[PDB]
Amino acid sequence: FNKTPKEKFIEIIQNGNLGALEKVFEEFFADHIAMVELLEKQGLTEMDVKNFILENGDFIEERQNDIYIELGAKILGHEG
Amino acid sequence: FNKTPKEKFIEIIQNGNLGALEKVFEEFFADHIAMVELLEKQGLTEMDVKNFILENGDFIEERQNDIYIELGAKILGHEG
Repeated sequence: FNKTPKEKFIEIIQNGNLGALEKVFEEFFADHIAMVELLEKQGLTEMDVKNFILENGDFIEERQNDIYIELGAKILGHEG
Repeated sequence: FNKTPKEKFIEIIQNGNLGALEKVFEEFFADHIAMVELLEKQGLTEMDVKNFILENGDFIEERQNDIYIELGAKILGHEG
């Protein structure tokens, strides 16, 4: 209302209990790690990742909001 | 000392100021998003990602600690 999806996600993180946050971050990080391994196995690098970001700013901004929403809902619901 | 890297990262998130957290999460999420796009462009899917996780548990646990450390140091230092 008086907050962006970003601002609301941060507030959710700041006020989350340990169990809820650990469950959500563990799985998100596991995803991250797995994607790095799958990309390297493909011969793709961190540089290709950063350049994708630098060249697709509108795409990135849109998905960032969806991620703020998704992860916040998981935390407030105690999910994974 | 009396805390795991996981416990210390969570404490860091919980006590972080808005600017510090937003900067660190924005870039981490941007990375995430970019890696999803690069994997799909390769014809790799979310299912391949989850199965990687399920079959490489020791690898995942080790990297998760490194991520807890890395992101916490960025937040406590106000970095990106």
